[PDB]
Amino acid sequence: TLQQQIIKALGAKPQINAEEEIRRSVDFLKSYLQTYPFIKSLVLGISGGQDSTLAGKLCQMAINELRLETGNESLQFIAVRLPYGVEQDCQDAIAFIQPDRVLTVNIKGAVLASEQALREAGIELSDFVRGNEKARERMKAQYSIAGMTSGVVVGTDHAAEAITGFFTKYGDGGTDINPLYRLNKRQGKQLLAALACPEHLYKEVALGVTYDNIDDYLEGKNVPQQVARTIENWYLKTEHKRRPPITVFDDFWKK
Repeated sequence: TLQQQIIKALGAKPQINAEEEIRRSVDFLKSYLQTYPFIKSLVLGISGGQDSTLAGKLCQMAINELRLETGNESLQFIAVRLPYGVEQDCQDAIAFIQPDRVLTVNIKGAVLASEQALREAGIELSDFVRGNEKARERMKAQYSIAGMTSGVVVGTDHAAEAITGFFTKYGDGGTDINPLYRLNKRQGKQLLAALACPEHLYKEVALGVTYDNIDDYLEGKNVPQQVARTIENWYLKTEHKRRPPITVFDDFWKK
């Protein structure tokens, strides 16, 4: 069936062991850095939300352990705040993560400059498109930081996000390594609880579809048709976001 097909493609499980999933993610990160010693830092955008908070914590843990185990003092996790102009959640998240370094980059300036250039070309942007322009400017900022700190960009993509395709292509979807991929929303909360994360930091979507509906679907449970049909529509429509650029050899988009 289609639902069973999505589950397999995203690697989602009905239930997970928090401790085990924390470990899988941390060792994954550690193993990656050890395989490429020229990499010295992990860069992640901090928004104050559940996903980046969990990802941030896992990154700092990987760096902390590597330092102790290898004595390499130059490794560092860099948390980046990317406000649009102008935040207690961010502050609380940072306090919980305790990153080696925090950078704040205001993207408003760049976005307005891009729009002015477009305006002079005769194109006025809509709020919808502007939202994507922001996500992409944040992607540029993180890659520029990574470019100057021998780092890789860490993403927060996970099962409950990948299924709906609700992320900007080459925006927040533009990353190097995604330690959360396979987990649904509630399972993310589970890991945060096991890490003793402040509660208010992790405790819907659209068209009357809630994360619970999405997670239930991802966990292999039965959900109302109207819900399951909407979820499956989003999936099929956003397949191009989960794949490399289309070439004459692809067929997933045919018919």
